[PDB]
Amino acid sequence: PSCPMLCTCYSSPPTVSCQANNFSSVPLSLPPSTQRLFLQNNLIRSLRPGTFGPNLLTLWLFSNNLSTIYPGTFRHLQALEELDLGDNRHLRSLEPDTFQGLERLQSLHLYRCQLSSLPGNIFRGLVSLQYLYLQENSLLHLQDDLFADLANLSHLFLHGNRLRLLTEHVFRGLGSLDRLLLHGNRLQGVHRAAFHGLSRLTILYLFNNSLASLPGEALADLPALEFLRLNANPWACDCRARPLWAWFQRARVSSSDVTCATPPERQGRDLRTLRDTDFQAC
Ligand SMILES: *[C@@H]1O[C@H](CO)[C@@H](O[C@@H]2O[C@H](CO)[C@@H](O)[C@H](O)[C@H]2NC(C)=O)[C@H](O)[C@H]1NC(C)=O
Ligand SMILES: *[C@@H]1O[C@H](CO)[C@@H](O[C@H]2O[C@H](CO)[C@@H](O)[C@H](O)[C@H]2NC(C)=O)[C@H](O)[C@H]1NC(C)=O
Ligand SMILES: *[C@H]1O[C@H](CO)[C@@H](O)[C@H](O)[C@H]1NC(C)=O
Repeated sequence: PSCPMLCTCYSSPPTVSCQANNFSSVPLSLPPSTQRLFLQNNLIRSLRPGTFGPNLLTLWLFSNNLSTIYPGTFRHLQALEELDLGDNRHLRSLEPDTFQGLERLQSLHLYRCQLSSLPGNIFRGLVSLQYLYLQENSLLHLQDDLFADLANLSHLFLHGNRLRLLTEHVFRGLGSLDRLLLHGNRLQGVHRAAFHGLSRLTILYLFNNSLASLPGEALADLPALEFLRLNANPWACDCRARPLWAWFQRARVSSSDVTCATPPERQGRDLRTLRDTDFQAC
C-alpha cells in the first residue's frame, strides 16, 4: 500500500502530502512509517480514532471544515510534536480529552476556530508544549488553572478573543512564559495577582482592550518584562492610575503610549506625564 489516494509521498523523512484535494475525510492506507502528514486546505469534517498512525511528528489540518473531533482521535499519537488545527471555522468546541496522549507535543495551533469556551482540563498533561495559539476565536473566559501543567510554554497567543477578566490563577503554572499576547479582547479587569509567577515573561501586549486601570502588584510580578503595549485602552487618569503611574516611575521597559481617556481635564495626556501632586488627594 505505498501512497494514499491522490496524495504524493516522500521517503526522507517519510512524508505524505495530501494538501488541496478537497477531501471530505482523512485518506486511508497512511503508511505506518509516516512522520509528516500534510492535510491542510481540504474539506475534512470529522476526525475519529484509528485514522492516524503512531509515528507522526507533524500533523497539519488547518483550513479544513472540521466540526467534530471524536474521542480517542489523538490518543495514540505519543510522538506528535506539532498539531495545527487552525482555520476550521465551524469547529466550535472540543471535548475535554481531545489532547490526551499528546505528551510530546511542542506546538498546538487552534487559531480561528470559533471556540467560545474550553474545558477547564483540556491542556492537562501537555508538559512538552512550548507554543499555544488560541488567537481569533470567540473565547469569553479563561478558567483558573487552564494552563497549569504547561511548565515549558514559551508563547501564549490569546489576542482577538472576547475576554473580559483575568482571574487570580488564570496563568498559574506558566513559569517559562516569554510572550503573552492579549490584545483585541475586551478586558476590563486584571486581578492583582493574575501575573504571579510569570518571572520569565518579557513581552506583554494588552493593547486595544477596555482597561480603565491596571493593578500595580500585577506589573511588579513581571521582573523580566522588557516591552509592554497598553495603548487603545480608556485609561482613567484619576486616583485609579496611581499604582500604574508609580510602577512606571521605577520601571525600565519599552512601552507604548498610555493615553488618558478620562477625566476631561487630562484627556489625551500620557498617564506618565502626571506628577505626585496629582495624587495627593487620593
Ligand atoms: C462546513 O461545515 C458546516 C458545519 O458542519 C456545514 O454547514 C452545515 O451544513 C448542513 C447542510 O448540509 C446544515 O444542515 C447545517 O445547518 C450547516 N451548519 C452550519 C453551522 O452552517 C457545511 O455544509 C460544510 N461545508 C462543506 C463544504 O464541508
Ligand atoms: C481591536 O480589536 C478588535 C478585536 O476584538 C478588532 O475587531 C473586529 O476587528 C476587525 C474589524 O475592524 C475584524 O477583524 C473582526 O471581524 C472584528 N472582530 C470582533 C471580535 O469585533 C479591531 O480591529 C481592533 N482595532 C485595532 C485598531 O486593532
Ligand atoms: C475545491 O477546489 C475548487 C477548484 O479549485 C474550489 O474552487 C472549490 O470551491 C472546492 N470544492 C468544493 C467541492 O467546494
